[PDB]
Amino acid sequence: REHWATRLGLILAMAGNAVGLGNFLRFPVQAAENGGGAFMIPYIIAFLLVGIPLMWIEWAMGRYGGAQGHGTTPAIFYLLWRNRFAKILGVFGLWIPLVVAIYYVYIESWTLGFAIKFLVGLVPEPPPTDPDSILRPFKEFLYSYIGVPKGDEPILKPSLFAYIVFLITMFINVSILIRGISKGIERFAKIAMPTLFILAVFLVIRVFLLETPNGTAADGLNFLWTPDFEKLKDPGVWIAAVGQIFFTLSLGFGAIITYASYVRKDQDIVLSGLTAATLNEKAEVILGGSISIPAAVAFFGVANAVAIAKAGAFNLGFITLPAIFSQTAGGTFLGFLWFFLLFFAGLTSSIAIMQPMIAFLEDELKLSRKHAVLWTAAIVFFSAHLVMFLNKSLDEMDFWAGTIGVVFFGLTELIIFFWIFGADKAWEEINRGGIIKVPRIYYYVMRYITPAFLAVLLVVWAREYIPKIMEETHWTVWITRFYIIGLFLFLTFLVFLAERRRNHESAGT
Ligand SMILES: CN[C@H]1CC[C@@H](c2ccc(Cl)c(Cl)c2)c2ccccc21
Ligand SMILES: CC(C)C[C@H](N)C(=O)O
Ligand code: NA
Ligand code: NA
Repeated sequence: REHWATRLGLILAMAGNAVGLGNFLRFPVQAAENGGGAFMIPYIIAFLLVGIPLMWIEWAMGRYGGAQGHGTTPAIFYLLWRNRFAKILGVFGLWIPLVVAIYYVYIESWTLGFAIKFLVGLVPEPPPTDPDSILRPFKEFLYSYIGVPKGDEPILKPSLFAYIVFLITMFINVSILIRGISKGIERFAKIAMPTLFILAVFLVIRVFLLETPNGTAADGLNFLWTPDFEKLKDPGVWIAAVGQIFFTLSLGFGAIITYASYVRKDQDIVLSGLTAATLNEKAEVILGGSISIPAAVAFFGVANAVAIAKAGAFNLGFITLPAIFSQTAGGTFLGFLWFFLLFFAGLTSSIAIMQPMIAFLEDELKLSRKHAVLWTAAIVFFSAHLVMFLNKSLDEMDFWAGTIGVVFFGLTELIIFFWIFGADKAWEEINRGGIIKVPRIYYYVMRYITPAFLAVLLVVWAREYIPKIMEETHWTVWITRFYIIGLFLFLTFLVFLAERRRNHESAGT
């Protein structure tokens, strides 16, 4: 089996798994939509009660599986629980990251396309005061790039440049993945993560220097870091906070598991898992939190920045921020640095959610790395045409896989590992080879608090929030549902073929 070459390489690869578009795009919107500082209390609590324990659990499951030559959940769930239903539940650890990759790589491709155009100065020119007259050219720039519907039909028409850039983006992901774990993912992480850190710090400093008649960057930080204790009774803020915690730490995606399956049997995962998690949070709350929100608040004020965040998932990062930057000397180049930052952040993450499918094909169907990588990319590339051409297909995939899917799968993986496999066996497995030990209290958090926390969340989620969606959406949602259900059945069939290939080999050997 492939293994991580160095300790630092492992940490940076895992940090690259976690530190992505979620830190710089998702977090600021989620925080601003939910009261800034009011979002942060449930966010911190979710990190301590969910983020941390599940990170350790997933590293542990991965290392355990990898020792026996298995990096993905269909096999790993079965090793922990010898039941046919374990294999089927394990399919979600291939389905979730695959579906997520299908739109995530597309969003990542926009950041590359924007980086190129901003570098070359092929950007909108606003008039040389009126906020609408500045923002509109940038809105139109994004809308023409992805091809937002101009009529009634839910049809997207991406520009030719956007389509070619998606192809280049797929190629770049392949070029890293094809070289493998140590010489591909690990080697790239060692270059990408320092670059990402430096670019982000530079942007934080530049943003901190922003002052207008409407406010300062400090007003943005005060908005994000001032608690509101009245919002603690609102379940929506809690649901948002936990959803971000899962997304940002790559939990419930089978991705941490697969990466950890290349950690050697003896090698620590307690300190390594905690460091990767802590590096992500710093990149999220300190770096991601200090760019978009403070800049928007400085130029528009709090109320207008909140409205901007509520307008959509991509307004703040793809429209508002570059528009703000264009009002400063060298602002176009600053836009480039922002989008290059986003691209490297996305790239280190997208390779992480393509690796589970790669590992499955290698581990279970015995494909070569080359064939496993090329077939995974072919599936992601083909499937992304749905996200590229059908309006709100991205939304539907992100709802089922990237939102509901991960929380369900987090609860599922915990029950299988910490309840069925055995709490004391799981606790032993986590701590084995640890440089530091997991604090004793976390045994009771993992066994009782975390599963109860997630179960209550999922019940309130399903009853008081999601029936409003399943009924009040456009009929075209069924196209995406139909296709991603098909992918699940496709992956179930491959799991079937893998266990039949095992029987043929077990009969021969
Ligand atoms: C629950 N889904 C929401 C919030 C997350 C948000 C989202 C999802 C994935 C990513 Cl990568 C980002 Cl940056 C942001 C989004 C995007 C488009 C449509 C809907 C949504
Ligand atoms: C799907 C995951 C790889 C996402 C990543 N953790 C991010 O924050 O962008
Ligand atoms: Na990343
Ligand atoms: Na993240």
